Amino acid sequence: DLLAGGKDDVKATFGADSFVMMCIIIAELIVGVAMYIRTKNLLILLGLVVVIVFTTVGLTFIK
Amino acid sequence: DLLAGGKDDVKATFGADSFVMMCIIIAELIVGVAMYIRTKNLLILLGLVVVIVFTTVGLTFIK
Amino acid sequence: DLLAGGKDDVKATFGADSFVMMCIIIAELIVGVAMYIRTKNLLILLGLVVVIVFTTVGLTFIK
Amino acid sequence: DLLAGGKDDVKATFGADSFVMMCIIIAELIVGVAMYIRTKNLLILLGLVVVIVFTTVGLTFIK
Amino acid sequence: DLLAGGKDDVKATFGADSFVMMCIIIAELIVGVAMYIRTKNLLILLGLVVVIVFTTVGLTFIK
Amino acid sequence: DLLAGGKDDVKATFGADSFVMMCIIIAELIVGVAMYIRTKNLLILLGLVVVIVFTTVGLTFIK
Amino acid sequence: DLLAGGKDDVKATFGADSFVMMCIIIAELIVGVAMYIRTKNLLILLGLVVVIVFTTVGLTFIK
Amino acid sequence: DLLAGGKDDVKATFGADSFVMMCIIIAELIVGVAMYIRTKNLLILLGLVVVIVFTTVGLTFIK
Amino acid sequence: DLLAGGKDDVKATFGADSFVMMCIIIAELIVGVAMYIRTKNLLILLGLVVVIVFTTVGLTFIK
Amino acid sequence: DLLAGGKDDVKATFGADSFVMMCIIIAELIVGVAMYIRTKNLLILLGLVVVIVFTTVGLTFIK
Amino acid sequence: DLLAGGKDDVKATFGADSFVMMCIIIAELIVGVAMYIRTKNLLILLGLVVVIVFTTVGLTFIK
Amino acid sequence: DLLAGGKDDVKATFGADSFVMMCIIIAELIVGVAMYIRTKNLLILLGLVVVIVFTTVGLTFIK
Amino acid sequence: DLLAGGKDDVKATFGADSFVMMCIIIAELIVGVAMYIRTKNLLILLGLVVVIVFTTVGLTFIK
Amino acid sequence: DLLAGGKDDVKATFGADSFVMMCIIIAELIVGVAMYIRTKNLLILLGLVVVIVFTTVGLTFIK
Amino acid sequence: DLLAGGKDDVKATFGADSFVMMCIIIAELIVGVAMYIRTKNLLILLGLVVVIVFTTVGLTFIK
Amino acid sequence: DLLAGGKDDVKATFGADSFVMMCIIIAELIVGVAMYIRTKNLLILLGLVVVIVFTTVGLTFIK
Amino acid sequence: DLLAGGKDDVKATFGADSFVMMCIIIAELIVGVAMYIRTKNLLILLGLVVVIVFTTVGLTFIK
Amino acid sequence: DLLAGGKDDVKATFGADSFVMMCIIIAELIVGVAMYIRTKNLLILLGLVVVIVFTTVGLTFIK
Amino acid sequence: DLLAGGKDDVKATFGADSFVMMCIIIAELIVGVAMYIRTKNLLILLGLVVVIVFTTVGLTFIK
Ligand SMILES: CCCCCCCCCCCCCCCC(=O)OC[C@H](COP(=O)(O)OC[C@@H](O)CO)OC(=O)CCCCCCCCCCCCCCC
Ligand SMILES: CCCCCCCCCCCCCCCC(=O)OC[C@H](COP(=O)(O)OC[C@@H](O)CO)OC(=O)CCCCCCCCCCCCCCC
Ligand SMILES: CCCCCCCCCCCCCCCC(=O)OC[C@H](COP(=O)(O)OC[C@@H](O)CO)OC(=O)CCCCCCCCCCCCCCC
Ligand SMILES: CCCCCCCCCCCCCCCC(=O)OC[C@H](COP(=O)(O)OC[C@@H](O)CO)OC(=O)CCCCCCCCCCCCCCC
Ligand SMILES: CCCCCCCCCCCCCCCC(=O)OC[C@H](COP(=O)(O)OC[C@@H](O)CO)OC(=O)CCCCCCCCCCCCCCC
Ligand SMILES: CCCCCCCCCCCCCCCC(=O)OC[C@H](COP(=O)(O)OC[C@@H](O)CO)OC(=O)CCCCCCCCCCCCCCC
Ligand SMILES: CCCCCCCCCCCCCCCC(=O)OC[C@H](COP(=O)(O)OC[C@@H](O)CO)OC(=O)CCCCCCCCCCCCCCC
Ligand SMILES: CCCCCCCCCCCCCCCC(=O)OC[C@H](COP(=O)(O)OC[C@@H](O)CO)OC(=O)CCCCCCCCCCCCCCC
Ligand SMILES: CCCCCCCCCCCCCCCC(=O)OC[C@H](COP(=O)(O)OC[C@@H](O)CO)OC(=O)CCCCCCCCCCCCCCC
Ligand SMILES: CCCCCCCCCCCCCCCC(=O)OC[C@H](COP(=O)(O)OC[C@@H](O)CO)OC(=O)CCCCCCCCCCCCCCC
Ligand SMILES: CCCCCCCCCCCCCCCC(=O)OC[C@H](COP(=O)(O)OC[C@@H](O)CO)OC(=O)CCCCCCCCCCCCCCC
Ligand SMILES: CCCCCCCCCCCCCCCC(=O)OC[C@H](COP(=O)(O)OC[C@@H](O)CO)OC(=O)CCCCCCCCCCCCCCC
Ligand SMILES: CCCCCCCCCCCCCCCC(=O)OC[C@H](COP(=O)(O)OC[C@@H](O)CO)OC(=O)CCCCCCCCCCCCCCC
Repeated sequence: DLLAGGKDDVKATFGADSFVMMCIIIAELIVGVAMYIRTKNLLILLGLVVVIVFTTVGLTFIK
Repeated sequence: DLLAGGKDDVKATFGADSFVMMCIIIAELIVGVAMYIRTKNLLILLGLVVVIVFTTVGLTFIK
Repeated sequence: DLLAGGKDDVKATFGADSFVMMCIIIAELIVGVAMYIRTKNLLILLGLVVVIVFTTVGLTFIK
Repeated sequence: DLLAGGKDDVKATFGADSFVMMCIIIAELIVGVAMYIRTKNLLILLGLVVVIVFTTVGLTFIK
Repeated sequence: DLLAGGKDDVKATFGADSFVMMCIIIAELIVGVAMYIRTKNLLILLGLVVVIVFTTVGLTFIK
Repeated sequence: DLLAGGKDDVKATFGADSFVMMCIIIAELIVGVAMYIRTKNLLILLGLVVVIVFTTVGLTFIK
Repeated sequence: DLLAGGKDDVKATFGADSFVMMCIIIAELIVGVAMYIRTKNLLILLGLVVVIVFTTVGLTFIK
Repeated sequence: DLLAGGKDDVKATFGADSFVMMCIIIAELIVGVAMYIRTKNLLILLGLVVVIVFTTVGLTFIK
Repeated sequence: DLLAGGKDDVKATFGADSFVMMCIIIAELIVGVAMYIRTKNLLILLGLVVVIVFTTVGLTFIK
Repeated sequence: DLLAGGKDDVKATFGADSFVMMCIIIAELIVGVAMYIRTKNLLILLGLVVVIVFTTVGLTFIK
Repeated sequence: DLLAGGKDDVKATFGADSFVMMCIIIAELIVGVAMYIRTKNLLILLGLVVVIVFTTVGLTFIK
Repeated sequence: DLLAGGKDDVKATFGADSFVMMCIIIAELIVGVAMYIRTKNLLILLGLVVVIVFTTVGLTFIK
Repeated sequence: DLLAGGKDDVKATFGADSFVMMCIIIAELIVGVAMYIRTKNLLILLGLVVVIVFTTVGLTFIK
Repeated sequence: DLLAGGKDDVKATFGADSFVMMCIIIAELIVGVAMYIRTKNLLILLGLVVVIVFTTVGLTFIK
Repeated sequence: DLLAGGKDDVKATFGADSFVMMCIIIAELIVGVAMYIRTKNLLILLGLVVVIVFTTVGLTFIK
Repeated sequence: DLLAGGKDDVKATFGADSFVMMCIIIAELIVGVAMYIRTKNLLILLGLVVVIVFTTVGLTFIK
Repeated sequence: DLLAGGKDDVKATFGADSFVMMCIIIAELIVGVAMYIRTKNLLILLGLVVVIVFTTVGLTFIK
Repeated sequence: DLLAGGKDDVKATFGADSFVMMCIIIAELIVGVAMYIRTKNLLILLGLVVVIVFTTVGLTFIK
Repeated sequence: DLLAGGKDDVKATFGADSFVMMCIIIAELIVGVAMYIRTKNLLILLGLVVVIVFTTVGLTFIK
């Protein structure tokens, strides 16, 4: 059988609605605008979108 | 014959559905996004994929 | 003649299908991914392959 | 003349095919992989080769 | 039967609400900010989170 | 029951209004401006903000 | 209660009218003109303004 | 004579049709397209060709 | 006269057609392609050639 | 006069054509290529040359 | 007068052309190359020179 | 009651105006300039300030 | 009272007109020009000025 | 009084007419022309002038 | 007095008629024509003149 | 007199017609063409000429 | 008077025409060309000149 | 009065013109050039000058 | 009263002008230069100064 195996709730800690998933997404926003202002090209504002989908489709592979 | 040879269930502890295999994959996600935001190039988001397959095809060599 | 010479089954303990050969290979996997995530270069995932062959071709020299 | 001089079979005990020569070579393998995993440089896997030849060409000097 | 087996209250000493669990968590905070200021990268502020969960899910394995 | 468990006032020593919390925040200011002047990019002045919130929301997890 | 808690006058040492706040502002001026002369663009002369306000509104968060 | 000399099948492990020769060629493809898209010049798509021939004419020097 | 002087066959172990000379050349190939893909400049593929000649003209100095 | 003075043949043991002079030169070759592959700069392949001359002109000072 | 005073030939035993002066110089050579190969910096090959002169100018102080 | 308790004048020996407090502050100056010249960054000249205040506010906790 | 307290003349040794204060200032000059020539930017020639004032206003805090 | 205080002639060693002041000025000339030829802009030939005055007005602060 | 002060002949080595002053002037000629041919504007041929006078009037400041 | 002084033939090893002088010149050729092709400017093909003369006029200073 | 004072001929060993002064100058040549080829800038070929004069004017200070 | 007080000639042994003062200065030269060649920056050749003056002005403090 | 109390002249033996105070200061010089040459940083040459003052101000506390 499995040991240490536990709980999982660790998943709920890092999961969909979380504190860490909430700060990791807000940093993408705030330094996304930063690296935009210093440059002014737009692929970087789109760089926020790839974090939205990545975390979303990423978290479903945890199970 | 073999000694110490045991159980194996140690395999079930580190195996496919596990606690340690669940945290080792979630760290790839969370520091994958990190090293992405500080840079914004995409091979690193793909760095999560190589952990998916590596652990998958790796665990089958244990036997 | 030989003394102490025994059994060998000690070979079966450390041999091909074993408990110690099973844990020594699983550590290569789990710290292989570790040193990968902290860096993200791939020669290290290949570092698992050299343990596969080394133990394999190594054990045949015991005899 | 010689005294205590004996048998030799002591040579057969520590000689080519032996129990002690079998364990002294298997330790080189198992701690060779160890010090490899903790580091990942390859001269150490080659450290097994120098034990192969050393014991081989060493035992022939006993006579 | 068991000897020395006691009390446990030792568990209550090192357990959830404790003095030692209170200082071991506050050191993570104060040297977390330290190693942040000297560097200014953020995975380290997240290093406090992994101590929160580790002690939490760790203490439940004592029993 | 608990032992060593004490006082807490240790919390009041490292808590919200404190001497150590007062110096750890003032160092962020003074080396924040330093690493700004030597570079002149602004995410670093914002590096003071993340220490404000981190200590604030951090101290509430002590209990 | 609080320990070590002291004096504060440490605040008066690093505070509004101070020696260190006087040198940290004068360095912004002298290397501000430097990086201006070697380049001749003006956002950098404005880089002195952001140090004026930052220290000003920063020091009020110490309390 | 030769010692340790073995098998070779190690050659078959890293040889023409292999697992490692299969992944080392597929990485050239996937990061070849990457460094192409970020730039859009074509010598890099040709960079896949030089890996085809190099491994091919390289493996024949092993013997 | 000479002592310990032996055999040589140690030379045949590390000599022209060998196991160790076979692996030391195959590593040049596999990490040669690696450091090529991560960069894509060609002097490194030529780095395999200098190992071919070096071992070749090197082994003849052993005698 | 001299005592213990002997033979010399010890010189023939460590001298020009020897077993130890044969292994000490072959290690320079095999770890020379090693530290080359991990780096790929060439002063190290030249590091074999300085062992050739050093042992050569060194042994003549023994007398 | 002097007693025990002897012979000297002890000087001839440890003197210029000797057995012990011959082995003490040959060890400098063989472990000089050793500590060179493991490192590859050259002050150590020069470490043989300082033994040449030291023994030479040292032995003349015996009288 | 207290024993050994003494005098204090030991405090006057290590106190505000002292010989040891005079040398411990002058070393900060002289190796402060040293580590500055070898580098030329200025947080280190400020390293003298933190010794001024530390000893000052430190000595008042002795009582 | 104070012990060990002495003389001070140690102050006169490291003080304003001294031998050590004379060499510590002359090194700033000679390696100031060095790091200038290898680069040719001028903030470094100004690096001599900050040593002039630092030692000057530093020595007055000794008392 | 002062100790170690000496001579000064150290000043005459590094002073106006000296050997080190003669080589430190001649290097400015020879690498001044170098960095000129590789570029061909003239502020760098003027870089020799700032070494003339700097050493001149610098040496007078030694006293 | 002065130490290390020597000879000067170092001046004669880098002086008016020298080997290094002869090569530093000939490089100005040969890369002067180069950067001319690739462009064909004439201020660059005049760039040789400024090296003639600079070294000439430069060398007289050595004394 | 001189010690260790030897032979010279070390000079003949690194001298005019040599193995090392033959490889050090051939590397200039092969990486000279390399850095030419990746760029296509010609001062670099001339970079081979400066190695011809440098080794030539350099070797004559050995004596 | 002086003791140990000897001979000097140690000076003749390391002096003007010597074996060690002959190898220390030839290394400057061979790694001078090396660091030139890998870069192709010329101040480094001039790096041989500063070893010529340094040893020359250095050896005269031994007396 | 004084005992053991002797001679001094020990001073003449380690003094100005000596054997040990002659070797301690020649090592500065030979490893000065070494650490120069491996790097090629010049403050290190100047490192010989600071040994000249240090021993000179140092020996005068012995009395 | 006092016994054993003597002479003092023991003070004159270890005092200001002495044999032991003369050798203890000369060792600081000779191993000061040693640890300098092996490193080449200058706080260590200053390590001689702290022995000058320490013995000086130390000896006055004997009385
Ligand atoms: C788990 C699945 C992982 C799959 C990840 C796929 C990555 C493959 C890389 C493709 C080529 C790399 C292009 C380099 C990047 C490149 O050349 O552009 C560079 C661009 C940012 O520009 P830079 O500031 O780096 O400056 C470079 C510019 O000069 C070039 O325009 O990258 C971005 O961050 C913009 C993103 C927009 C592009 C959106 C693409 C769609 C992405 C979707 C994948 C979502 C992941 C979900 C997974 C959970
Ligand atoms: C057990 C089997 C082990 C086989 C492992 C194969 C490794 C061979 C190495 C090939 C060349 C190395 C390239 C260096 C890496 C390199 O140059 O890219 C660098 C890139 C990350 O970029 P960095 O942040 O390091 O910055 C470098 C950039 O400037 C270059 O674009 O590496 C990644 O992590 C991205 C991965 C995408 C590439 C996917 C390749 C497909 C992999 C599949 C293997 C799965 C393993 C399964 C095993 C269980
Ligand atoms: C019993 C037989 C023993 C033979 C062992 C052969 C070892 C000879 C060493 C060759 C050169 C050393 C290279 C240094 C290593 C080096 O430079 O790369 C370094 C690399 C890991 O990279 P690091 O994290 O150390 O960082 C260094 C990087 O910056 C360099 O890319 O080493 C690995 O672990 C990757 C392995 C892939 C390479 C595969 C080679 C094929 C191996 C096959 C041998 C199997 C053994 C079977 C025996 C049972
Ligand atoms: C009891 C269960 C134990 C399971 C523990 C799982 C550990 C497996 C290791 C995975 C890969 C290692 C990554 C190296 C670390 C690495 O590469 O990053 C390095 C990073 C800190 O950065 P450094 O200052 O070390 O500098 C390195 C940087 O340059 C790299 O960005 O590590 C941290 O402390 C940040 C943590 C954020 C990452 C969060 C991951 C989620 C963790 C959850 C596990 C909670 C434990 C609960 C147990 C009670
Ligand atoms: C405590 C509160 C902290 C809040 C800090 C806010 C920072 C958020 C960053 C915004 C975008 C980053 C822009 C990058 C910077 C950027 O792209 O410009 C770059 C510019 C200097 O130019 P560089 O020499 O770096 O060269 C880049 C140029 O090519 C671009 O023009 O930055 C400056 O130092 C000029 C400052 C003028 C801009 C004034 C903005 C107003 C600031 C007010 C905040 C005062 C702080 C008070 C706190 C006490
Ligand atoms: C074992 C045999 C080894 C021989 C290897 C030969 C290498 C000699 C180097 C020649 C000059 C170097 C050019 C620098 C490279 C250079 O300047 O181009 C640069 C180019 C990639 O461009 P980058 O992204 O580096 O950007 C630079 C650009 O601005 C220049 O266009 O290199 C490539 O990867 C493209 C390859 C196409 C060129 C194909 C050539 C044919 C190759 C055939 C050899 C096959 C090897 C088989 C061996 C098994
Ligand atoms: C036993 C005999 C030993 C002789 C060895 C000779 C070494 C002398 C060094 C010459 C200058 C050093 C150049 C630095 C290297 C340098 O600057 O290039 C650097 C280059 C690799 O480039 P990296 O990745 O290091 O990046 C640097 C690049 O930006 C420069 O293009 O080195 C290589 O591995 C390519 C090799 C092609 C060059 C082939 C030369 C011919 C070699 C033949 C010798 C065979 C040895 C046989 C002995 C058994
Ligand atoms: C018995 C006589 C002893 C004389 C020995 C002479 C040693 C004097 C040291 C000179 C300067 C030291 C240079 C540091 C070394 C240095 O800076 O290079 C470093 C280089 C290896 O590079 P590393 O891997 O250490 O990395 C450093 C690199 O970044 C620098 O390129 O050293 C080598 O092993 C290459 C050897 C080629 C150089 C050949 C020189 C000719 C030698 C001939 C002497 C033969 C001895 C015969 C005696 C029997
Ligand atoms: C002890 C007193 C110290 C006072 C030092 C004063 C330094 C203050 C810095 C002012 C602005 C910095 C300009 C950056 C430098 C800059 O932007 O120019 C850059 C220029 C060299 O050009 P680069 O090769 O660095 O390339 C940058 C170019 O693209 C810009 O044209 O600097 C020089 O070396 C030329 C010097 C001519 C300028 C002469 C100025 C007068 C100097 C007089 C001071 C004598 C010192 C005597 C003290 C003993
Ligand atoms: C020791 C005394 C040092 C004094 C040095 C004086 C430098 C002051 C700089 C003046 C303005 C800079 C002009 C930038 C340069 C500039 O704008 O022109 C640029 C020009 C070369 O053109 P480029 O290839 O750089 O392309 C830029 C073109 O598009 C502009 O036409 O510079 C040259 O090398 C030509 C020199 C002819 C000009 C001769 C002037 C007379 C010089 C005499 C000084 C002799 C020194 C003797 C000292 C020993
Ligand atoms: C032992 C004697 C040592 C004397 C060495 C003399 C070096 C003095 C440096 C002069 C100015 C430096 C120019 C920087 C170099 C520079 O600006 O050009 C750069 C050029 C190569 O161009 P890069 O690829 O570095 O790119 C820079 C380009 O954009 C500039 O065109 O250098 C070369 O390798 C070409 C060599 C042709 C020039 C030939 C000159 C004649 C040389 C003769 C000396 C022979 C030595 C014999 C000694 C044994
Ligand atoms: C015993 C007397 C000691 C006096 C030594 C004098 C050293 C003073 C340092 C001056 C400024 C330092 C410059 C840094 C060096 C620097 O910035 O250039 C760097 C240059 C080599 O370039 P790197 O490869 O380090 O790369 C840096 C480049 O990007 C800069 O061009 O240094 C050299 O080895 C070239 C030497 C030519 C320069 C010749 C100068 C004349 C020297 C004469 C002294 C002979 C000594 C005889 C004593 C026996
Ligand atoms: C008895 C009197 C003792 C007084 C000693 C004075 C020491 C005070 C230290 C000043 C600042 C330390 C600088 C660190 C050193 C530093 O930052 O430079 C580092 C430099 C060598 O460079 P490294 O190889 O250590 O690499 C570091 C480099 O990256 C920095 O350029 O040190 C040297 O050996 C060069 C010496 C030239 C400088 C000459 C200064 C004048 C000295 C005169 C004193 C003579 C002593 C006579 C006494 C008998």
